[PDB]
Amino acid sequence: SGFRKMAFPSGKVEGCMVQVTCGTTTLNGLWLDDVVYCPRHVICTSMLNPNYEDLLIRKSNHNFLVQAGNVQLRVIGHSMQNCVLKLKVDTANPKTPKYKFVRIQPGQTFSVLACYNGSPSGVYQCAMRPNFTIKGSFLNGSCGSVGFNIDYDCVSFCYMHHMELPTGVHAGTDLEGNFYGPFVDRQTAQAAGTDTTITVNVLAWLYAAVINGDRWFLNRFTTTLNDFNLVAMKYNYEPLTQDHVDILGPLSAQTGIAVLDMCASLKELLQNGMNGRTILGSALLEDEFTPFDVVRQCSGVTF
Amino acid sequence: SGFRKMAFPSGKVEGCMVQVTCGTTTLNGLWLDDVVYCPRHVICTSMLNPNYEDLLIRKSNHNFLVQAGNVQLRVIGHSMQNCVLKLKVDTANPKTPKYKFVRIQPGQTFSVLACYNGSPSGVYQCAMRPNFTIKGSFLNGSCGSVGFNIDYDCVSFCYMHHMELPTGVHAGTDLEGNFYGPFVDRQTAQAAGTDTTITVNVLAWLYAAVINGDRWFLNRFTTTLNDFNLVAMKYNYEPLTQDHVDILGPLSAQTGIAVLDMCASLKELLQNGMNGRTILGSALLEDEFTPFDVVRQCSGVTF
Ligand SMILES: *[C@](O)(C(=O)NCc1ccccc1)[C@H](C[C@@H]1CCNC1=O)NC(=O)[C@H](CC1CC1)n1cccc(NC(=O)OC(C)(C)C)c1=O
Ligand SMILES: *[C@](O)(C(=O)NCc1ccccc1)[C@H](C[C@@H]1CCNC1=O)NC(=O)[C@H](CC1CC1)n1cccc(NC(=O)OC(C)(C)C)c1=O
Repeated sequence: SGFRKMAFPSGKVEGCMVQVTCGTTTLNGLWLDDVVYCPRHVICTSMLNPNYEDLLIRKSNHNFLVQAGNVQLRVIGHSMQNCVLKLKVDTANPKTPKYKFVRIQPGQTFSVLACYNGSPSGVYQCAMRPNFTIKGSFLNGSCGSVGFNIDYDCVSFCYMHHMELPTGVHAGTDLEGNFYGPFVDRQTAQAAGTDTTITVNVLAWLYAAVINGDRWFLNRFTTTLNDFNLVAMKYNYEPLTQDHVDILGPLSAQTGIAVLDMCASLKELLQNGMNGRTILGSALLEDEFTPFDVVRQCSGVTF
Repeated sequence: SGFRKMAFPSGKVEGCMVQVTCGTTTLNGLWLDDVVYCPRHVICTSMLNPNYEDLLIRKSNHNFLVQAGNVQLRVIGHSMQNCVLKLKVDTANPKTPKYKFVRIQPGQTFSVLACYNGSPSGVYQCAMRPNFTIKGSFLNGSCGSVGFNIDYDCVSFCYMHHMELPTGVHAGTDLEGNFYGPFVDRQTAQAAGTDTTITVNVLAWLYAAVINGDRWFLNRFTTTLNDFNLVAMKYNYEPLTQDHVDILGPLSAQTGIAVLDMCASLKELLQNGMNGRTILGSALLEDEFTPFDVVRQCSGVTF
């Protein structure tokens, strides 16, 4: 038993991490087969309004210093993939895992391997927020650090780090170089929109608390999907859908507590607070665990 | 910027993890050079009051099934090291990192690589509590999962998992097989003692909040080490020492806030609560970040 914010084991990703330098700019790259992926802004030098097309036409293969430990990698081709650069190199990464590029949805979680100069510093879990930001831990040099999920032996890469927004939250792309959210890889006035609480996740985490013997917030009441959503909206909670109710099925079954019964507990925590009590060691309602995360950790699925 | 519960990259440990079976009992082992370490209780079968000396005398090398992926490992020697078993095997782990066995102190943090059947499931950070338990996430089969720190390229192994106590907290040994706390690898009446809050860690985390621009709890007041400890004791907080004050030095310098000034903020949070506000996204005072953890993550030290 017990319930922790758990990241995927990072080894498979650590073996893909390289350093990419243009001029005085160093950041991280991801080396899979004979390609290195990094943020295209590695090629910026002065950048309120740069033209990346121009900047990339003016680069040559030999301008890109790529380092895998010591072993320098020779770049033999380059191309822009939206906001990512694909650096074709002369050698296929022998440590390349089974992998795929997947875009995630707001509410889904992934592990981040925070890297500096191609070197892994640490691993943590976060969620894609409803406003397409992530609440990460990123300093100067973390650009190109990636977010990922693991299923069996297969790494699903879902995020590459690009920037910090004024509120201290983070924005990036999928590995096809397409931004999550209305953000651009330029210095502009851009700010995170208003964020909401991921309702289905809070419900998953209340199920986790029950599976772990934290039961104090449970009540005999049930509510309707509509009367619940009436209260949720009031507190800046995402609407809950029949699809969400269906996804919470396995946890409903494991605990024998109907989803709409748990929604009655959530409505009451939203109206009355926790009255100086905690749930799974937290004094606030946690929303960065998906239904899958709770099943994975309360069942002991390995990779 | 940002501040997250960050684990060490786990790759170096993932390559050491093996499966160990005696009879119907399977758990995890740690394979370094030509030795596999696991909990000695792998040899129990019926165990209110077993004699392990007897149990081990009656085992043979061929009774121990050791599996590194598929590749079965041939056991050519065995011996008991306190509550750990050392299984001498015919082949040195080619993935053996630079490593050492270090015992940690209550208040210190480490990463856990939770494993099932020799396979890594996930990685999270926790602290050795003042009562020598850890608040982990462990199910049937997690025994032999290890706790570790990384410095440069060197893995300091500090914990091996053995059991869950009645309150849903976890107990284990160092890698020399010596228990943390007054616990034994038998079924008995044993329970965690009363736990305390790790004061020096709460202060480190308030420094982290300041470095991240969370400043609302700061005040113009200072307090004495003695008048602080008078309030702390009242709230089940560990006493703070001049050594603790000296360890918080670098964070004092970085923020220009004297330790005893921060203690005035902590005294006020203890007497008045947070008044429905949060610090680094928490509604309670966090005590599982060491001064080192805050410097490591607010400076971007890699491994
Ligand atoms: C990324 O470029 C990076 O890590 N680059 C390598 C590097 C940078 C600086 C010094 C040495 C090496 C960073 C990652 C950032 C740094 C701070 N935290 C992060 O997550 N990304 C940027 O600096 C990013 C590049 C833009 C997308 C093309 N960028 C540029 C300019 C401004 C900001 N942010 C900003 O102004 O935020 C506030 C909070 C307002 C200070 C930015 O992220
Ligand atoms: C460990 O032995 C293990 O993982 N063994 C392999 C295995 C066990 C069961 C089924 C298949 C394979 C476990 C780890 C435990 C399991 C649950 N959470 C954990 O952290 N350790 C034990 O089971 C431990 C062995 C004792 C030290 C020699 N043990 C034995 C008996 C009782 C308990 N705990 C217990 O009763 O806790 C409560 C909360 C009271 C149920 C125990 O941990």
